[PDB]
Amino acid sequence: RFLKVKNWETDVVLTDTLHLKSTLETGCTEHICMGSIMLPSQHTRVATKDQLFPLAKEFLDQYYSSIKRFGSKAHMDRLEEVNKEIESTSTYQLKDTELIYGAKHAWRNASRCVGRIQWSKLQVFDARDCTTAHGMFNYICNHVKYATNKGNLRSAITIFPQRTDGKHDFRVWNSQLIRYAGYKQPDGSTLGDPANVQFTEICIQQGWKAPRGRFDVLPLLLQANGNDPELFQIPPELVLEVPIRHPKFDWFKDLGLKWYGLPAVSNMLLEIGGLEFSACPFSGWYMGTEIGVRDYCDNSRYNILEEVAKKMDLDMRKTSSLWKDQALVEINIAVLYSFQSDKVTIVDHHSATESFIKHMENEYRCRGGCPADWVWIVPPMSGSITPVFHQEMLNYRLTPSFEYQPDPWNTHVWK
Ligand code: HEM
Ligand SMILES: Cc1cc(N)nc(-c2cc(CN3CC(F)(F)C3)cc(F)c2F)c1
Ligand SMILES: C[C@H](O)[C@H](O)[C@H]1CNc2nc(N)[nH]c(=O)c2N1
Ligand SMILES: [Zn+2]
Repeated sequence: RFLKVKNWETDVVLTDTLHLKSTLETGCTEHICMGSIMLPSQHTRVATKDQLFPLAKEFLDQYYSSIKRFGSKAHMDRLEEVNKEIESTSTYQLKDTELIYGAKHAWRNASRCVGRIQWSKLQVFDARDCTTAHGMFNYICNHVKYATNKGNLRSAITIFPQRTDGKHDFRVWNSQLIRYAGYKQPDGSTLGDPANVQFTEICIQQGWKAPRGRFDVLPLLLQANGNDPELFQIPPELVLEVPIRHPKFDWFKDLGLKWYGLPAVSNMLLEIGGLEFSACPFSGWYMGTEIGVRDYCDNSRYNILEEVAKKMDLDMRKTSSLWKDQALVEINIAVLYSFQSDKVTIVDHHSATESFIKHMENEYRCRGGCPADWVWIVPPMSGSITPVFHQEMLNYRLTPSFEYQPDPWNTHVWK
């Protein structure tokens, strides 16, 4: 009940006691491990007034513990204040300070995130006064421009009004603020990003005018207060894109690949002291492999191993020539080199995983643990030559937290 994790590259052991403060469930049992189930039944998000105060008290207790005024008079009055408000309105409203804390610690607790070394450097944009889809558009544009910061990217989150009844939900329908369109072709194949083929069509059904190419930045589909969502084009001067060149292969430019600088998840739900924030887009900067391995090389994504290997003139007949592997290294050297040559913030999978081991050390020292999801923390290439491969990690669910949630078009009582 005071568990040990080992590193088998360094023989370093750390003792995890933080997992005792865990509340939520993982999906595993004593007899079955679900650690490679992608969206486990637990990781996805109406809630009543009785359940709300334990969640508020728990959250408030750790917040005041963090400002080193645990259980003071200022704490007990805020406990009374929120109890009374959950009497009156059967819900409550976070202080600005409580919101910034909750948000930072949702990131801090995000066990699948390898970049958490940065968890306290988070800009929080309180959008809880927003009322309209145009309001959201404005807030999201300010977010993009701030977080991008001319390529010196900055981490940020924008928190739209919390869920109330459940039928008046603020939702960004985009999975990520900036994504390329997916167009299936009349001959069955797919242009652009096959991940977004459904979403790309949803936008056209609401009226989008597609410039049917590859890297067409999708418009925003913003749903305010449960109302049918509305289309908005992010000013192109706000969407920073990196053309991908290699530092050796000049035919690499003719591949005509590019990516956006800003990774900005918009479809998750932020949970703070039992309050549910259905629209909470958050952004950092990219680890190279996200674009160069997954985005470019997943069979279900751009799938460029085929044509990259061609132009390298590779032994493509035999599986064991490792032509896929060789082509995949070049692709991620190019992604990295291109972002850096433009002063656009990006991190290589070696630097990021080393920082995470450093982050784990700090969490196990000044916090007693660090929830970590090995399946997700290990990079999708060169796994064992990064230090996280050899690092035992205890996964467990802490709160505040980012949670998955259904795609809004499966759940939105429409009109
Ligand atoms: C600062 C630079 C950051 C880097 C380099 C980074 C890195 C990553 C990577 C590589 C992933 C895996 C993504 C995937 O495989 O799809 C991830 C996931 C995630 N990131 Fe971070 N991240 C950063 C900032 C942030 C911020 C600012 C937040 C929120 C405030 C955040 C929250 C999350 C969450 C919740 C996930 C997991 C999503 C899921 O469970 O599917 N990250 N991050
Ligand atoms: C803040 C941040 C930094 C960074 N480097 N990456 C991401 C990032 C996260 C995800 C997770 N998504 C939720 C899902 F499970 F649906 C897949 C998907 C992406 F495409 C990303 F770019 C986010
Ligand atoms: C089956 C498995 O759970 C699924 O492919 C996961 C594996 N690990 C991952 N790790 C990260 N970082 N991102 C992912 O999308 C996935 N996908
Ligand atoms: Zn397990």
